[PDB]
Amino acid sequence: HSVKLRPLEREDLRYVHQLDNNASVMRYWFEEPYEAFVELSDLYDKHIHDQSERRFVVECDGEKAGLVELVEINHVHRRAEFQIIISPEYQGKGLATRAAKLAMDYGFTVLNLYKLYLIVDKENEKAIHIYRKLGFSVEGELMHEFFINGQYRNAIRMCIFQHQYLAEH
Amino acid sequence: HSVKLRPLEREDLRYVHQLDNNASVMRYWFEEPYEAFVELSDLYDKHIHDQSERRFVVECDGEKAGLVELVEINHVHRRAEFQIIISPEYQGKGLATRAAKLAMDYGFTVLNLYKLYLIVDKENEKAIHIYRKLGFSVEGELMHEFFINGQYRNAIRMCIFQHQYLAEH
Amino acid sequence: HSVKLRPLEREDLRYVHQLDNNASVMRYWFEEPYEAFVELSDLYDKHIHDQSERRFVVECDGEKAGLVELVEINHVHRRAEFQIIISPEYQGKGLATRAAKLAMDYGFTVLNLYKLYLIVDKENEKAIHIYRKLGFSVEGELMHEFFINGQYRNAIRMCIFQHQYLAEH
Amino acid sequence: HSVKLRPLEREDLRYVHQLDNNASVMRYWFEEPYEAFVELSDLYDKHIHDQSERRFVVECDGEKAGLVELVEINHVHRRAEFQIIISPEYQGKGLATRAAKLAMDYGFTVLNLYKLYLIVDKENEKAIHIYRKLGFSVEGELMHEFFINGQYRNAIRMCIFQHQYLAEH
Amino acid sequence: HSVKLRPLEREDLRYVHQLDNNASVMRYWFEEPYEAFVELSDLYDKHIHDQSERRFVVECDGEKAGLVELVEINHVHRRAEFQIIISPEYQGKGLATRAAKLAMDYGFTVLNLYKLYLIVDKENEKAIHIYRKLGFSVEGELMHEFFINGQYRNAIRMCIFQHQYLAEH
Amino acid sequence: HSVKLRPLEREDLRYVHQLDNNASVMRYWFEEPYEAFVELSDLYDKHIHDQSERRFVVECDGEKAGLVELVEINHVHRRAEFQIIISPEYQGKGLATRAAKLAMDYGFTVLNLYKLYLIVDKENEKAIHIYRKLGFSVEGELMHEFFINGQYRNAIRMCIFQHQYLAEH
Amino acid sequence: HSVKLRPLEREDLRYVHQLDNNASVMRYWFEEPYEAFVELSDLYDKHIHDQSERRFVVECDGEKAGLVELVEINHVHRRAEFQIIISPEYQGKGLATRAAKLAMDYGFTVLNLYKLYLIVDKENEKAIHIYRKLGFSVEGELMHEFFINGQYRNAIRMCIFQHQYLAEH
Amino acid sequence: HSVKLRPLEREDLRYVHQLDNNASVMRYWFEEPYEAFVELSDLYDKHIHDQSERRFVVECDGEKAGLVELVEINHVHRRAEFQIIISPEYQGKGLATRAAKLAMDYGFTVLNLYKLYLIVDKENEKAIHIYRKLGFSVEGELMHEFFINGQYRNAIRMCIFQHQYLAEH
Amino acid sequence: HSVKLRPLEREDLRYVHQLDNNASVMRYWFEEPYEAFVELSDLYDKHIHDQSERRFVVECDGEKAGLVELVEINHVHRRAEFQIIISPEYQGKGLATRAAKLAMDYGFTVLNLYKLYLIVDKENEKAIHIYRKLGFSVEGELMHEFFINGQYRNAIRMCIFQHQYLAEH
Amino acid sequence: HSVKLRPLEREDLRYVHQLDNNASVMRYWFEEPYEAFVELSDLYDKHIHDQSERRFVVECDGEKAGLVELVEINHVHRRAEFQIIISPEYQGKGLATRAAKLAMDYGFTVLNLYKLYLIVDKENEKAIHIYRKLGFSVEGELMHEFFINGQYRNAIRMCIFQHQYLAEH
Amino acid sequence: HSVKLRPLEREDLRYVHQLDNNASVMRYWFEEPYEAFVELSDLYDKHIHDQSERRFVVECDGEKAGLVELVEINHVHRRAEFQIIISPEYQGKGLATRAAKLAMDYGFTVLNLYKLYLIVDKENEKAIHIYRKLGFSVEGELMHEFFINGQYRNAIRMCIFQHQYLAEH
Amino acid sequence: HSVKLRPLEREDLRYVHQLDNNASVMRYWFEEPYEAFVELSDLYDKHIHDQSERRFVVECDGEKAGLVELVEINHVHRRAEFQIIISPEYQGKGLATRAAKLAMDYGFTVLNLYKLYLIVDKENEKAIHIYRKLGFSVEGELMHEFFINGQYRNAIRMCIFQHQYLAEH
Ligand SMILES: [Cl-]
Ligand SMILES: [Cl-]
Ligand SMILES: [Cl-]
Ligand SMILES: [Cl-]
Ligand SMILES: [Cl-]
Ligand SMILES: [Cl-]
Ligand SMILES: [Cl-]
Ligand SMILES: [Cl-]
Ligand SMILES: [Cl-]
Ligand SMILES: [Cl-]
Ligand SMILES: [Cl-]
Ligand SMILES: [Cl-]
Ligand SMILES: [Cl-]
Ligand SMILES: [Cl-]
Ligand SMILES: [Cl-]
Ligand SMILES: [Cl-]
Ligand SMILES: [Cl-]
Ligand SMILES: [Cl-]
Ligand SMILES: [Cl-]
Ligand SMILES: [Cl-]
Repeated sequence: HSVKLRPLEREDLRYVHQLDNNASVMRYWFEEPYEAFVELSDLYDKHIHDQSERRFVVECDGEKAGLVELVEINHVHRRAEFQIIISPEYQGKGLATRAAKLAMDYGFTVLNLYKLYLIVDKENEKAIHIYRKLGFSVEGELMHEFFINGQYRNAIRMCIFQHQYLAEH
Repeated sequence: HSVKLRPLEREDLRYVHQLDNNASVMRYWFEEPYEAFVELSDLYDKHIHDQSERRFVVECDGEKAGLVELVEINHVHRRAEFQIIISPEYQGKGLATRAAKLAMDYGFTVLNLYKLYLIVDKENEKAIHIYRKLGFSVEGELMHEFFINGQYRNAIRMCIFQHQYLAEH
Repeated sequence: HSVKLRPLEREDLRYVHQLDNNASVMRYWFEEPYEAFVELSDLYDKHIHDQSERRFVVECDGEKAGLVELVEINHVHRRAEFQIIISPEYQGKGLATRAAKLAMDYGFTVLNLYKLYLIVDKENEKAIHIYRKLGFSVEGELMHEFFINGQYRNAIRMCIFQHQYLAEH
Repeated sequence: HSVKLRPLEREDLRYVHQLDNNASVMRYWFEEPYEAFVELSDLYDKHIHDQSERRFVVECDGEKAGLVELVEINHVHRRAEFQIIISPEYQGKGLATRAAKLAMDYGFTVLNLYKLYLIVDKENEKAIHIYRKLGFSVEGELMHEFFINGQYRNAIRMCIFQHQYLAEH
Repeated sequence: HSVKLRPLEREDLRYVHQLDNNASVMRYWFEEPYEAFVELSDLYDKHIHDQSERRFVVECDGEKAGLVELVEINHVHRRAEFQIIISPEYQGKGLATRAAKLAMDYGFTVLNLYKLYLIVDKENEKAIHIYRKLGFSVEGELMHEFFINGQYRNAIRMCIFQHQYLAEH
Repeated sequence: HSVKLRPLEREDLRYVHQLDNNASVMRYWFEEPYEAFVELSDLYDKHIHDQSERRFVVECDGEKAGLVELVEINHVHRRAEFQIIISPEYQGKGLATRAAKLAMDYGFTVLNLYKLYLIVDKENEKAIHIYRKLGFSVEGELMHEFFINGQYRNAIRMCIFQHQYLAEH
Repeated sequence: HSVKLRPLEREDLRYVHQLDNNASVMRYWFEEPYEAFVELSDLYDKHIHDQSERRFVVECDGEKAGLVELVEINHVHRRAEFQIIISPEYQGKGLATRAAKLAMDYGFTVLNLYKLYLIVDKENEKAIHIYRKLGFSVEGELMHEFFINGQYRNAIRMCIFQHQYLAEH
Repeated sequence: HSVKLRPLEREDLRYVHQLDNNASVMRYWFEEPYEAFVELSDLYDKHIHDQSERRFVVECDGEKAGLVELVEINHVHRRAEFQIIISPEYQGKGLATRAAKLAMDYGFTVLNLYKLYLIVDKENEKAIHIYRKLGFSVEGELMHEFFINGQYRNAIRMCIFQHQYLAEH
Repeated sequence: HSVKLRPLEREDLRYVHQLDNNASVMRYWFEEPYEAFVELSDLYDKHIHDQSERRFVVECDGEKAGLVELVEINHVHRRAEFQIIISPEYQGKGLATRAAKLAMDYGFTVLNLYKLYLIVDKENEKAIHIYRKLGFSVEGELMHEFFINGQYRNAIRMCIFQHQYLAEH
Repeated sequence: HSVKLRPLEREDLRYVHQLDNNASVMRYWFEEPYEAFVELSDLYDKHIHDQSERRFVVECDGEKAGLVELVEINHVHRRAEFQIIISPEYQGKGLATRAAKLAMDYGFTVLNLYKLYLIVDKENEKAIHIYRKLGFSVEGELMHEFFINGQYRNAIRMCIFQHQYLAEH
Repeated sequence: HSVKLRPLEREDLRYVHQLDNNASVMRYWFEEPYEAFVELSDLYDKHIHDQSERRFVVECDGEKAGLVELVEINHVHRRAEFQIIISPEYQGKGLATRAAKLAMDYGFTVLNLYKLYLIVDKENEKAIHIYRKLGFSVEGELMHEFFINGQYRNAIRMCIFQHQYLAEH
Repeated sequence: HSVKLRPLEREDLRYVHQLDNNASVMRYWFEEPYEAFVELSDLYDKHIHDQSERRFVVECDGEKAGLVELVEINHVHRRAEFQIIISPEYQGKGLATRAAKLAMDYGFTVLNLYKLYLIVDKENEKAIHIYRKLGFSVEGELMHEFFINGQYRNAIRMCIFQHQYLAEH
């Protein structure tokens, strides 16, 4: 089974729009979930050539299976935020791990970043396990940082550095 | 039977345009009923990214059945106006109740609002009954607030708070 | 047989363009008759959202049969000019009366106007009869107000008030 | 004492803005009285090259004393509406008569119009007297055509033709 | 002592910007108080020719003393929201009453509205007294409708109709 | 056999472009013959709403057969220039006479012009005969006014007045 | 005494605007006399780089004394219309003759035109005398071609050719 | 001694531009320090009406003394980032504490936020002391999050909630 | 066999783009050969209405066979540069001579030019022979005026005047 | 087997987008690899008419096989950077040599450049061999000039002059 | 006495506009002499960044004394047209020679051109003498190439090459 | 004596424009030296927010003394080109060394670059000495890379890395 990344194209936006939790990976584009398709396409258009982001479609055996991205890319501090979403049926099969490692390879071996970081719900044990196996380490807790489904939730920030990634491939 | 909300898309505007009493839920867009289709589409375009509104199509067993929305969203005072219209054939079957509860869940569990309010004709006993069962309470009367079919009519304002909604699910 | 009004849509402009005396009901848009189709469509586009006018297609048994409109809508003085044109084959069958009554109902019961007025050729006995049966009363004569087919012609202004219309339904 | 007309210039708009009843002669520009200065200047800008209007400042012994204008100029029917406003202190001294005759001379001897018409309050005996001495004849009554200071008022339409004006100088 | 209204001009915006509680009368323009001067001027520019609002400066003995306005003007339902702010030093001297009566006279005798309404804090006994003496009647309570200085507050809606105003001058 | 005029539509420009001597009737649009199709369409677009011209297609038994037009329409002096071109195969059959009379009827009975004039080559005896039978009279000679096919040519101006046309139908 | 031409500059438009009969030499710019200053400046701006016209100020002993121009410049037919206006006080002193000869020299020796023509009132004997002395010959009469001060007037067209001008200097 | 906040005005940008460490509080506007004045003014212009930020000048005895702001305002999660910079001479005198408390009061009592957070260098003991006295608590460490003066530095995130702030005034 | 010219249309640009030596006749549009199709179409669009050029397709028995044009048209000096390119298969058959004579006829009999000139490689004996038979005479040599295929080349300028062309047909 | 160059057309961008190492030859357009298709098309559009670049598709037996280009074209110093990419399957067959020689011929025999230069990885022995056989000579080493696949790499600059190329064909 | 060149600045255009024969050195900008100042400034603005021209003011002892320029700069063929105009009072004193040598030095030593050429009237013996002393050689005669002051005139083209200029300094 | 850098402001462009060899440090903006002031200001405007460049004025004892800059900033490869120009009178006094060290400190300690490089004429021994004392090492020779004052010249590329700079301060 093959897994590859490709750039998120304007023609892929219907796919993105139909993903269940797509707002969670476009938090810096919009705050109100359930945006219209033309709202999403207009934001995409507004961000062409934006050096602070690179977004990718994850392909598995040639089918769209999710999205991975590096956002908030800061060239002075040489860091970015990593985010991923995988279609539910492709979950639990090792795809998130393989897609995440491709995006890490892009950030550290192609873009030459020093630090990658991510935010995950503190109760998402499965996700935290996957990120730890990839070399991410818990950095801190953001207390009541998100209001989700009627209550404030705690998030964990995790990070990894280029020297660690390169030393372990 | 399934009921779900989805964002009001630009391609759904022919549906909206053919609904009988569509002007009643677009009172802040236009005042003269019987707007043209291109008038409606131009207003939609002008309101992309407007943080004061979120409008949804109500789907029932995968067919368009009405519209529900939160308008006049005020982030400081944490409130919004709820409005709904259901195609006549889908009336009396419990759809308005189910659609309204989804929109309430969006306002209180997703957008984190404190207060939702609505306006209803004082003579619409069926509507008032449905809103009371959902937890709305009568707030006040707006006397001769609308000129409808040749005479001034009285409206009632109804409201519900987040603490009540969350305490009762 | 059904008669209904619907908004004049941009896609209805070919119909309007082919009506024989269409210039007579678009006197405030253009003065030189025999405008091109793109001249008419550009004017329509320029008047989207114009609160001074509402134009409708008249449908009879689901076929386009004419146009009725309220123009020069003045919100302070609460008045408008009524104008109608019916395709020739639909004339003499009671359609103008039924379409006019729908437009009157729109002006007085929906838009809340105080006064509707119209202008008619003094020699158009058939039209004057129809307007009088609808409750319009002769207001005055405009002497040599139009140059039509080679000679100046006299017009009559007719009017009706909301109180009269509402008192007689 | 000299009386002359000159074109209404953009630099004369502060004068126009401070005239007490300026809205009454700009009824086709705006309906809500008490427009802002930049509202008035933007409308002026929007009407440069508008062939339907010509507006003039009335000068008396070289001082701005009022406004006279020909609006709703229709080239097919060869007619226009005459309107005048004179600063209160310049009233009762024969200025309105002299300014009106200059504007009539412009309409009939320069623009080659066939008919000039005006609207006056039915209770304004002084104005009606002045217009009759200039050759205007009462054409008809517009019943409850204006809401002014809390009640509907009746207006009279008056008219004069080119042949009469030219035959009497 | 004279009191008069005049239109709010673009050159009056520095005055408006320095008024302490100016956000309370521009709630439909912006939500975050402490807007910049160029934010306020850009909003003013965007609302030139907006038929839904008329804003005035209140002058007392020829000095700027506050603002009064009619907003949310709805021509179909013939209603508007009245709002006023008076500079603190001009308070308690009868200016608010005199300015309010001028704005009421504008709404009912000039714009021909049917209903004027306002919102006032339930604890503002002085304001409620002034509005009652002008003929406003309490319409209803809006419960926890505003978050002000750290707590939700209750507001009262008050209204008056044209027939009452005209019958009492 | 029927002959009618209709407005020159944007979709008729391929027809106009393929007419042999089309430049001769568009002398005020362009001087260099053999303009490109997009040059012609751009000029058409630039002249929408131009009150100085009205151009028509001549139809004969429902087929495009030529062009007739009134250009340089001057509303003060109440005059226009008449120009016609007929496809060669439709020449000599009375079509030019019938089309010209329709355009004359438009200028004198619809637009209310006082004077129509035209320019014709002095050697075009056939054309001059047709214009004289329609009531045009020779006005003057324009000496060496056009350079055509390698030599200067003389033109004749011809004119007719509204009183003559109306007196003879 | 010196006489020279210079280009009509944007800063000379106040001068042009105050000339009594300036509309007579700007007939192809506007038809309604008494245009506003900003109407005139906007037309000037719209005609920058227009190859069909060249307009000049006439200077006499270094003071602005009138305007001379070549309009309707046609490069194919190598002709233009000459027009002149001289401030009244500079009339009768030989200035028109000297200014006209400079403009003729520009048309025939600089622009390389073949023919210059002008239009003059048939009753303007003084003007016709001046043009004949410059070599212009009467070409024809335009009957009732202008409506001026209440009656139709006859104009004469006059012309001169390059060969004549060059042969006589 | 008085301390007050006022909105950051476009005319205050020269002041902002000359502050030594101004880039540290405009990290979301630009990354390369030492931006030009017109770069800063263009960014300000681009952010008028941006609901995600409110920036203020700190005044002390009527003189500009620093900047305080709330950025990254998220209305769903009801949080913002607090940032402050004080001119060096105004440091150590209690101004930062007083200015910070005004900005906290704006965020919690005016904007109705739930959470405020800030980032501070881990070695800035003076700053951390001031924030702790205001009620901020250390939330977590961001490891090597900034490259400053040639080496990576560690930052601390600190936070406070509305309930705590309101309970302690 | 027929040969005719027609205007170069926007829809003919694919043909122009595929001609081998098309850059040689568009030297004033671009200098770097091998322009893209959209580069060529954008230049065409930029030159609509350019009075300095007229470009034609050469048709032979109704098939596109080359291009002929008059560029650098100067109306004062009454001259233009002639350029031609013929598809290779249509070479040696007399087409260039026939196409050139049509373009000469356009320049001298239609546009009324005084002088036509062209530039040809000094070593192109076949071309020089064709131009001499058409009446062109060698005017001068431009030494090392073009760098073509790795070396500087000499060009000859050739010219013909209108009097010669007209005297010989 | 034929090899030819043709201009890179807008319709060839899907081909360019799917080439594996396309970023390496568009380094002056964008830095972040994996640009979207609309990012690439927008950059292409922005560079139409850019005299600093000429890009070509390499065709082999009529199929797209790679890209060759001259970028950073400096007309004063008469130099450009040469870059090539060949689809992997077309590698090792002599295509790069043949395509490179066509591009060299374009730079030296068509554009008249003095110097061509290129950059190649120091470890790419195959490429360096091909460039040396074409006449390129090593100019210098750029130490750690590119970060590629996780480590800094050394590049070699190579150059050739027009005199050498022309002397050897 | 010093002579220097400096770039022609937008603020130098009043100087250029008042030079007697300025049109002769701006022949590719406009054809009709006596352009207005705003015509000249608009053309200047349109040519900012135009790589085909470089225009300079000639300074003598710090005073503007003329203009020198290189136009029609062709980077492929490495040539340009040299043109100069010197204020009349600065003529005959060696300034043209010194200014021309500076412009030659710019073309050959700075821009790296291969060939400079100029056009001069055949009867201007003084100019031809100056150009020959600078190394220009007569290239050819352009017969009746300019119409100047009423007759066609002959021009001479002169040229010089970089190798000659560099070999003689 | 103080030396400091500050951003190059739009108001500093007159200074830049008058520096003798300013083109040498703006080689990527324009190629033809002697650009006009408005050419330079337009380029500055076009590059606001350009992340590839940072340009500074060098101040010495509070007076403008030169320019230093980092251009071609590449965030992936973490490199930039350093360029400096010092007013001639400030040369030989140690200013270039002090200004260069400030710019190096900006590139390595603020922007976090890995490599800085520069180009210098091979014959500029003074410059090479200064750069070597700052830690730059010769990287390679660019042979005949610039045409300066009539001959091709050789340049040297020099470079320094962040680790070296940080290890030596
Ligand atoms: Cl961990
Ligand atoms: Cl919670
Ligand atoms: Cl209740
Ligand atoms: Cl009622
Ligand atoms: Cl009646
Ligand atoms: Cl009549
Ligand atoms: Cl009467
Ligand atoms: Cl009450
Ligand atoms: Cl006759
Ligand atoms: Cl002839
Ligand atoms: Cl005569
Ligand atoms: Cl008459
Ligand atoms: Cl703590
Ligand atoms: Cl020969
Ligand atoms: Cl050679
Ligand atoms: Cl080598
Ligand atoms: Cl490495
Ligand atoms: Cl010689
Ligand atoms: Cl070294
Ligand atoms: Cl050399």
